[PDB]
Amino acid sequence: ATFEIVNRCSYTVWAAASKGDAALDAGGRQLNSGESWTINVEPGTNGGKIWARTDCYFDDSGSGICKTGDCGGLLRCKRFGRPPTTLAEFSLNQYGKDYIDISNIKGFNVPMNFSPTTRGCRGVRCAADIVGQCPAKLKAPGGGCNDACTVFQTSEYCCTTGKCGPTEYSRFFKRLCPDAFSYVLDKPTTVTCPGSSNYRVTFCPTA
Repeated sequence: ATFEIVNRCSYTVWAAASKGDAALDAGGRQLNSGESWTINVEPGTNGGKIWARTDCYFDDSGSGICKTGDCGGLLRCKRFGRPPTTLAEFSLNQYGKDYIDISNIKGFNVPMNFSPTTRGCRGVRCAADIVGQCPAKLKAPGGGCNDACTVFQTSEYCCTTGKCGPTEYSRFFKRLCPDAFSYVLDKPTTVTCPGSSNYRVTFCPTA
């Protein structure tokens, strides 16, 4: 499966691709406005995540800081980015099928469009201006909009035992972005796609 990552945002983003334990292809690249970054994700990839890191600085070695989505300080990510981050989550080749979705479970930082380039399935979009309408407590001082579990650390927001339900802060992400996951046990908006499909992740699709 080939993923094309496009930065349509006016500002520079540092795209990142990782499955938590290892990197996906390069695992991270600076994306100027309008730049497209093509990566090859190995088939059978389970639980891969693509997100955008904003306001990043890096030395020649590749170690630096990001205001949102920093993955241990490295340009090329080996683990998942730190909240808040809009997440494009995909599981490839799962019994002859592919599974994609966009998640606000870890907050929000950049509007995202996750669409398949090949025929078969529909794409997901979370392009609502969540940061502007972000509630006061969920506001991350370094940009973006945090989730509830990151801010408050309670069994209800975090769904530790998988018995939680919707809250104030989950319904906020749900009302702005209906097509994305607001919390762990949210009704699945995951789109099923033909196996071995190709995708495109776009930051700021509407603008």
